[PDB]
Amino acid sequence: RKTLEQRRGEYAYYVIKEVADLNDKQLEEKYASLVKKAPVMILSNGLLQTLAFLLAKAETSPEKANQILSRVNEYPPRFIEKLGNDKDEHLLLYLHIVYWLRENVDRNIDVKTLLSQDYSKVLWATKEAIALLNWMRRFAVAMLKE
Repeated sequence: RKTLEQRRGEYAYYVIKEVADLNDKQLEEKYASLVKKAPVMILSNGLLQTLAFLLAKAETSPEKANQILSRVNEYPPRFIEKLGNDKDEHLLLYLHIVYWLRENVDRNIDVKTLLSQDYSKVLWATKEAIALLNWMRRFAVAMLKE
């Protein structure tokens, strides 16, 4: 696990395992369904709109999301425990995607920065997101249910 691909797989494995380990059937079914659509959502609508949509659906701001991410300091990263009693599957996915992008593409990436960044950085961030979500989708089919 040293190449980008291997690290994408390992990370996808752990975030999906966390959902499985929560033992919350509702959060698991909704999340599994959403992550399976994510890659197609980005391909057809783009990254910015998909991430904006996740925050909109979660009634959350990129500021609040970054505050949560700032607390994710260990590996494997623990996201679910960072949320409140209400585990929003849209915010969760948002966190999964942005954390990975900030870690492997640009630490400043988020819905608002993506409005100004050059075309090459957006393309890059978009291709990474797709590669990430493909793995996450594969693992959800392998580990989650609906």
